[PDB]
Amino acid sequence: SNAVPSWKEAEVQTWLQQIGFSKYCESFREQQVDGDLLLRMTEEELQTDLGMKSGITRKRFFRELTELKTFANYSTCDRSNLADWLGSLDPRFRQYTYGMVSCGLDRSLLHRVSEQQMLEDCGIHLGVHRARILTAAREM
Amino acid sequence: SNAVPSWKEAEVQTWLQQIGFSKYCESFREQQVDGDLLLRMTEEELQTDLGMKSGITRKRFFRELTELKTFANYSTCDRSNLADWLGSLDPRFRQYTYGMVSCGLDRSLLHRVSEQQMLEDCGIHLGVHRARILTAAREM
Amino acid sequence: SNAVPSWKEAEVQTWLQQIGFSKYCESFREQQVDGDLLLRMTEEELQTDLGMKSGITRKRFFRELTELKTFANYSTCDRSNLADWLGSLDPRFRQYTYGMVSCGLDRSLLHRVSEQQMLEDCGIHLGVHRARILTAAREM
Amino acid sequence: SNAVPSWKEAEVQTWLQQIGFSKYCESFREQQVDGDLLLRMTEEELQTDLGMKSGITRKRFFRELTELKTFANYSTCDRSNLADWLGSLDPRFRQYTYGMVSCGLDRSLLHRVSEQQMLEDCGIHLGVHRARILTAAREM
Amino acid sequence: SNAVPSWKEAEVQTWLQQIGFSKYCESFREQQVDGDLLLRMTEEELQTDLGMKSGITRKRFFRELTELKTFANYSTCDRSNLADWLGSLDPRFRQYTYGMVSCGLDRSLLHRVSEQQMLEDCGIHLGVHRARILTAAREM
Amino acid sequence: SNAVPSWKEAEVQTWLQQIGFSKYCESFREQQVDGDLLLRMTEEELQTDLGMKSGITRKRFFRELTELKTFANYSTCDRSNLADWLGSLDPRFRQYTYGMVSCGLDRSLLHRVSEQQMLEDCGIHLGVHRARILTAAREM
Amino acid sequence: NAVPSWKEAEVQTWLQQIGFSKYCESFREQQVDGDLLLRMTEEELQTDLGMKSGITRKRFFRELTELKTFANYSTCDRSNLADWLGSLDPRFRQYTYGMVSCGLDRSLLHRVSEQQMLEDCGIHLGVHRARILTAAREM
Amino acid sequence: NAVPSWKEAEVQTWLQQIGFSKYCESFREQQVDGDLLLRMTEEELQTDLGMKSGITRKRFFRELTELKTFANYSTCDRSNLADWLGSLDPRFRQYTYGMVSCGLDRSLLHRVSEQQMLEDCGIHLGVHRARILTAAREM
Repeated sequence: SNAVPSWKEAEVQTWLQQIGFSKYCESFREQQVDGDLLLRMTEEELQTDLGMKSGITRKRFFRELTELKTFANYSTCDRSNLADWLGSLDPRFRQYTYGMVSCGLDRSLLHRVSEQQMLEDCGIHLGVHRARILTAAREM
Repeated sequence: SNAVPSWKEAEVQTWLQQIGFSKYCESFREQQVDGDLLLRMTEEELQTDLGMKSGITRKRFFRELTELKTFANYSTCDRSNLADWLGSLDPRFRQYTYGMVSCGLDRSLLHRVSEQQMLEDCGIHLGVHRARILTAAREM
Repeated sequence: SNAVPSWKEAEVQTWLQQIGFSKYCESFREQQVDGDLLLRMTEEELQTDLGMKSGITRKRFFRELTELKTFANYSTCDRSNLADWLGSLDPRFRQYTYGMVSCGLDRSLLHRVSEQQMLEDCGIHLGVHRARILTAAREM
Repeated sequence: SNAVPSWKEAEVQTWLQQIGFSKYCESFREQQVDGDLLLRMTEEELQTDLGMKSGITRKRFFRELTELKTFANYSTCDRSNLADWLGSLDPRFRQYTYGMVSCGLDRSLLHRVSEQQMLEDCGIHLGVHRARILTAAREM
Repeated sequence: SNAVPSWKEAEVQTWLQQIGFSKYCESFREQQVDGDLLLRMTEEELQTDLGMKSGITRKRFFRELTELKTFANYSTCDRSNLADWLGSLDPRFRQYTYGMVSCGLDRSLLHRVSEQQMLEDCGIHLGVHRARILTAAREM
Repeated sequence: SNAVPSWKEAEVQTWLQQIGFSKYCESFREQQVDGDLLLRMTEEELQTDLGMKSGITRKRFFRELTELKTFANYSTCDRSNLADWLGSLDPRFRQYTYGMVSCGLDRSLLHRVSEQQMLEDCGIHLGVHRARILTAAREM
Repeated sequence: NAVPSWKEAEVQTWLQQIGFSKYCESFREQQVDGDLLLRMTEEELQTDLGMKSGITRKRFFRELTELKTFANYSTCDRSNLADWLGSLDPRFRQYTYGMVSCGLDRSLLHRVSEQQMLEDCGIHLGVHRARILTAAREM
Repeated sequence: NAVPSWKEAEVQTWLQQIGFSKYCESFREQQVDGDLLLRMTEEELQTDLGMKSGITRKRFFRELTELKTFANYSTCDRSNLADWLGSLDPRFRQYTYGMVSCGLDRSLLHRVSEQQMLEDCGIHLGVHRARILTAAREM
């Protein structure tokens, strides 16, 4: 299955095993992590609520989570095809699709987005990424 | 029933079971949570006063609470139909109805509201949402 | 009786019973809470000095206290009838009467009050409320 | 006797009995509180040094102390009759007499006093009160 | 004796007895407090090094120390008769003589002294006092 | 093999032995450190997650890691040959290749990079280095 | 009298001459000589030398300030910075070693900022910094 | 004499010649060589080498400043930055390794800011930063 936003708990459990994170399978089930929560996973939630203590292990997790976000199918929630707009700018920018869609952004609104909003609301932590997406949104 | 602002404890208890939160039923009853308190629920009250320690569980709770706020009937307290003004801007903006109505806002007053008031007093935490409501309130 | 500013401990004890807060009768008795102290009640005093640990219980209390402050008779201390001026502007504003009257405000002085003074001295915590009262004070 | 500035420890003990604060008599005795210290009392001293833990009890104490300060005899230390100048402006302003006389203010010097000085040096905590005293002092 | 700057431990021990502070005699003796240290006594030194925990007791101490500083003989260290310059402005300003003389000030230098220097270096904590001394220094 | 970006855990373990850090082999294996994590290693990760407590030992580690980063094989991930651009500017600058490539920079994008981005996102901690790279990017 | 040239023995003798024999061995185990004595900080007294009492520390700096004021700095003050400070005010001579230690001289005085005098030279009294600044600029 | 090229043996010998034999085993267990010795910070001495006393650390940096001042930097300073700093003021030669480590030379000095000398080169004295900056601009 590829529609990560529509994933239930079972689909997340399978993904943890294919990425070598069987250690955290039961934790993700007692917390009832589904696709929506997995795509919005934060550094604090991994450490405190899921028991992922090592910062290096967390960095491995976000490495795999970024890979999943990059090749996910967002058609069921991305009406303006925001994913392929980010992808046409740079392939690694497709990971930010669900973050921008969760706070109600689309192609029509990109020119009104500020860099702080991309940080606080969309979860775009890399400044170089914010700078290129911000600039590309202005030249439309 | 659908008029959440008018909900008594029984309606909150039924709603908690329909969303799979029976585990927290007695906590919501000992605290005597009704519709007004449920609509004004903060993250600290869930953690401290209702025993919902997991931040992931809280995010699931606010996921269900945001959907309830979005499709609730506010006729008994929103006389200026502020809900449909928010809804016509974006369906997900309807959740902020009770927050704005609780601090005495209506359509007549929207153009005089600042973003700090929307953050501190109305509870609109997403910056993109505050910016969009501000712009629409000014075009009148 | 209804003149809360003139209430002694007996009237406060009766009011707690009528709002279902008999559980906190004994606490309000050892602290000797009368009408003046009840009208100037703060959240910190409820938590620390009266033993109201739950923030949800405190929010219910201020819900009832706001109802009492809104429909109280302030004739014994409000010489300029500031209560009905606030009330005619918005029903929710009549609760702030005792706070403004305690620091010596009246209709004659309202136009000289700043928004910070309303927060620090009168206890108007909602920014939208301060903004509306300030504007109305200037239109006279 | 009413000349609080000239009070020794005996007169303070009598006053504590007249306001129902016999519980704190011995604390005021070992700390050797006289009239000068009573008129300059701060909340931190009540809490830490006199053992008055309850914030509600402290608010009751300052209620009695403010009435004592308002109707006190300042003949022995108020050389410019600053008390009757404050009182003629507003009866509630007479409480600030000793705080202003202790740092050497008089009628001659009032126009040179800033609002920051009234807070830090004179102990006028209410902002609305500081603003009214400033305005009246400059219009002389 | 009145020339406090020349006091050794014996004169300080006697002064503590005449003001009713015999309880702290031993502390002042083991710490070897003489006249110079007594005139430069700070609140931190009383609390930490001399065991004066009560803030009310410290306020009583500085009440007596201010009385001693006011009527002291500064002939042995005040070449410009700075004491009588302060005294002619206001009698209680004479207490600040040793503080200003210790940092090398005199009448010749008064006109370039700033309000921060009077606070940090001379120990004039009352703002109203600093404002009048500043004004007098510029009118020379 | 010199292509550190493609290194697996086995290649990292071999490198630790060649630099005399066999003591930390087990830590690097339980944390599953590969080439990508090794090139992005931070001082906080060494101390907290890998047990390298001594700051002097950590400084020795970064000495060896900087040597590895300087002469590494970037053919598998450096599409614009950014390493040889940095190297032609100064040999010590080649260490920053993976940091810039990890956030997707290339020769085409260098002129749009700010000094804050080189610090927060690329990991160029030396200010003199950031200043020289920024200047060279502008002269193109 | 050449405090900058003092070895540990001279510091031990001076501690006895000012009534601080109680702290003699502490200054000995820490190997305090003239250079360290002239650069003594309050944190070093409390933590490393065991002088817990802040009042005792104030007595120490009272005696140390007298020593700094009348010391002979000829062996390290080539521009006679001590007598420049002294002509401005006798008590300003104590700051000589602090200013000489960070490489200052008369040639450099007009280029010194007040923050440099606070952080680097150790002139903590603001009134003193203001007076030295004014005199350094009028040259 | 070439401190940048010193291995652990030379550091152990230097500690003995300065009377710091007490800390020989610490410098050996931490494997301190010439490069680490020249980049020694106060935090590393206190936490990692066990030098608890702040006075002992000040004595150490006193000797380390002597070593840094008279070291031979030919093996890493091709622009002879050491003798440029030294000719400006003898105490400035210690900053050679700190500046050479971040790739600076005479050609680059005029582009260095005062903040860079603090954060990157380790020139903690403000008066020193001000003097080097001014001299670097007159070239």
